[PDB]
Amino acid sequence: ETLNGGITDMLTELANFEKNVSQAIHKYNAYRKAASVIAKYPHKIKSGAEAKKLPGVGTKIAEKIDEFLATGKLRKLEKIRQDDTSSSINFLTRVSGIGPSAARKFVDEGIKTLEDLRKNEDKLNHHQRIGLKYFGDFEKRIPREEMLQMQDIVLNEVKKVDSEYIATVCGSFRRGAESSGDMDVLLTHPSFTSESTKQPKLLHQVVEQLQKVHFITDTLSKGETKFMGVCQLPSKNDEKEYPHRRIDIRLIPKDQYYCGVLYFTGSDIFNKNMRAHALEKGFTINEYTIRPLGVTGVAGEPLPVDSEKDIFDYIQWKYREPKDRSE
DNA sequence: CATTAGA
DNA sequence: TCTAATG
Ligand SMILES: [Ca+2]
Ligand SMILES: [Ca+2]
Repeated sequence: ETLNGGITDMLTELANFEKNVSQAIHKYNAYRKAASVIAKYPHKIKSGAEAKKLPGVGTKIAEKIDEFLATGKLRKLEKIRQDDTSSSINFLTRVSGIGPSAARKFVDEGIKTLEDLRKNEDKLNHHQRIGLKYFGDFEKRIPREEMLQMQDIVLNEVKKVDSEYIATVCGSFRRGAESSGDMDVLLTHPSFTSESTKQPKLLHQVVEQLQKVHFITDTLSKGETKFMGVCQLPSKNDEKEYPHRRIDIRLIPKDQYYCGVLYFTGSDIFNKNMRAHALEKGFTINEYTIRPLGVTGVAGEPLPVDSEKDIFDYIQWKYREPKDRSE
């Protein structure tokens, strides 16, 4: 967590670059298991050779470790950090819809800047074009103060359309977090669960409402269960407009909520941790269900859920108010 | 790890 | 179809 710090962070830098600027999936996979093993070690690494004892650690990375260790740096690490093209990719990627594939592709083409991107909006796709529009706005944080304004409205139409809908703005926000990056709306209906062969319109209906009132402004992607978009808070009695925000809304089988909900509500840890317990508690939790183990090795049989409660009751824990689901 | 666009 | 990108 700290005594191993420099090694890791270097290693990740190491990894991330391989997958990113190069195509090095493996070196990249190589680096990560290392900064993985190397992270777990309980003592200080005083030498490569020492590290090298590790699993996944080799001549390759040990050599790296000594140098890192000997002098406060690493050249390979230094040259990339300097590397124009490489920087370029790490940069372009920041764009909503740009990825390592596109990244590099763009780059070989001559497009290295935010401005480059503009002169050739043609070369970009709807996702990316949008992404281009709201680069600034997408990188911003989202004050909870707004989370609530956003939350409100949405819960607002959700209701108008159909009183029988259920939404839950999950994520960090949910968890009381001062600021969030994207609003995360989960959504279900009685009329849609397990077998009931959809009703895509279930999803569609809302999206329409939302735009209809001006909450929705663009569509990154729209599927019959997963809408992916851009929203905005009605820029008040002037002098103050609201930055465009990323939003996602998703359809779900009422028979699946609570877990679903539980899950996306995190924290990443809280989950893993509760989940670990469900194992002892003779269970299994996953993004959609809760099944009870069979000593045989594994088992099935989805236990029925009406709330975050059942899931608690099942594994015999203390219901954790989302506030404190941090770990 | 599943969903969407796209080409 | 496969492949890239978000989450
Ligand atoms: Ca080894
Ligand atoms: Ca990106």
